[PDB]
Amino acid sequence: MKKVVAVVKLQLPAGKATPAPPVGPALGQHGANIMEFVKAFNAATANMGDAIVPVEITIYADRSFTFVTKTPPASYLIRKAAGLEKGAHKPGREKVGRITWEQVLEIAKQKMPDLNTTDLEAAARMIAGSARSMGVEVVGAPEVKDA
Repeated sequence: MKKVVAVVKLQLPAGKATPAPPVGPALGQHGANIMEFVKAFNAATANMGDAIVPVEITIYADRSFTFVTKTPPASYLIRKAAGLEKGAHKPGREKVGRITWEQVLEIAKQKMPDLNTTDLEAAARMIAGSARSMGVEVVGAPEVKDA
């Protein structure tokens, strides 16, 4: 049958896989493999860049289970433009804070995996009002054009 009778919900920081996870004693009754369940996290979550990535190990009826790591927020990429978080290889010399409409697009592009948008400007329209919540000044977005 294999049915999603239930699923585990937990949250942990990237790169913190330990032998004593929050589901350790709650997974031994399924896989019975701790190390084999941790090594799959230290190389999954850690592979991001300082951020929380909660996993949802789906527990089927009594056959097998699933697992997936949720990627970080778009903000993690916004810091690239200005230069707040760890970053390198920039167009400027050595300054951080405030960017242009070119930077926002530099990220929106790769951020078009599921986004139902083809135009970079059509997918950045939302990215321009995102970082604004953190504390950045959007510039380079004049009176757009729509038909």
